[PDB]
This record gives sequence, structure tokens and C-alpha cells, in this order.
Amino acid sequence: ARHFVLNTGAKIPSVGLGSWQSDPGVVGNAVYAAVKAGYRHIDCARVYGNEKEIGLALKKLFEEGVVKREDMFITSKLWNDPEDVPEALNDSLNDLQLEYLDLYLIHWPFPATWGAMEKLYDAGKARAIGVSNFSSKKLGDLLAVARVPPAVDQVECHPGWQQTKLHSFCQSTGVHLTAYSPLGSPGTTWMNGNVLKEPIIISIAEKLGKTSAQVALRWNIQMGHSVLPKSTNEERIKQNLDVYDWSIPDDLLAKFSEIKQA
Repeated sequence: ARHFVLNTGAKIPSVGLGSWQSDPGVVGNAVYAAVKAGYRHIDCARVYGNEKEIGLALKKLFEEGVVKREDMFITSKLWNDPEDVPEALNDSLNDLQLEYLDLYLIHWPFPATWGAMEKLYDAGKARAIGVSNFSSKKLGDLLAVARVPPAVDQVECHPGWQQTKLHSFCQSTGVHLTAYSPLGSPGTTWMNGNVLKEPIIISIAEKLGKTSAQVALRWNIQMGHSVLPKSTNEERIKQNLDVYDWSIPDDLLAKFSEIKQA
């Protein structure tokens, strides 16, 4: 399928457009292009300050009949350095011109803050709630005390930073792992490199007639994780969604275990 099923029963499309901050219009143009190309999952974050621009792109898509709201999966998030959680969600919804989010994520120094998230879930303002950047240990601690378990833990995960421990823990507990920076970042790559240049990935890409980035994304999807590639290039945006009608054979998948980790 082109989705995973969360512990709430909702479907999360396995490819979404990741979030970042750019110059005026760049992110909105990417959102528009991505949805027109077939993306049904857009990741956002209030820290980037650009939710109003994303909301304008989504409003254009809906008014043009590209997609209905119900067909989209829209995530946003808050990072706290509890009373401000519903105000922040309230503000994200206003900027995005939405009545609900499919997913709302939080990070905090970890619990009353999760209790606030649970209230918003119960109210339907966030159809699923989860966390950002929680290790196995912190996710387990939260699971031990929460009434509503997190649906998602969104973390950096790519072939050079495979999150093997968290991956297994999410499998055992039913929390879904969404991979941000799925095409790598220098700070989580061996010797500050580029994981798309790893010879194992290039070799597999060459065998299958795919780009290195397509291979990296398909690996994460085969591991059971959704992915949030970022690109402003329409050809790459298209390639990055073309990760469903083929697979990495098991013998080649096994080679990912040899990629040096940061």
C-alpha cells in the first residue's frame, strides 16, 4: 500500500513533503507542485514560521479541486524549551486555514505537556498525537504513563543513521516511525559526508534503474517507516513519490547493514 496504518487506525501516506524554512514562496510552490504530482502528506512546523504560506498553497489546491481535505494528511508540530499547547495548535490551524490536523507532534524536556496533547486528541483538533526526537528510552517512559499512546515518533533516519534500536522498539510497541531527513544530513553522516554517495546505494540504484535518493527512500519504506523528503525540483519531487511499484530485493536490502553510521 501507499500508506501505513497508525495505532489510531488512521492511514498515513508513506511519502510526505518534509518541512524547512526558505525564502518567500519557495515552500508554498513546493507544496503545490508536490500535491499536484500526487503527494497526500505534508509535514509542517511552527518553528519555521511559514505555516501561513503552506496554508495559502493548500487553499489553492483545495479551491482548484486538486484534492479534498479528507484526502490529505497534514502534520504540524511544537517544540517547547503545557498551557501554551492548545494555543500553539490553535495558531497553526489558523495559519494553515484548517479545522484539524491529522497529526500534531511535540517535543519537551521530559507529564502535564502530554496531557495537553491528549485533550486536543480527545477534542478532534489533532486526529493523532505524537512526539519528535524521542529516543527509545524516552518513548518507553512516555508509553509507561500516557493514557493516549503516541501514534508517531518523528526522527532523523536514513541509511547512514538507521535508528536500529528505535526501529525495533517502535515495531514492538506499535508506535510509527516517520523518517525526517531521509536523504541524509552531513551531521548524521560518516565523516560529515553525503549518504547518497555511499557506493552500496549507488550500486543498487544502478541495478534497479532508480536514483540513489529513490533507493534510500524505498529502504526506509521497506523498514516500515514513512519518509519526508524535501526538494524544490519538480523532477525530484516526482521521483521521490515513485517508490511503490518496485522494491529492493532482499539480498540487496541486506547490504544496508554494511553502511558506516555517523
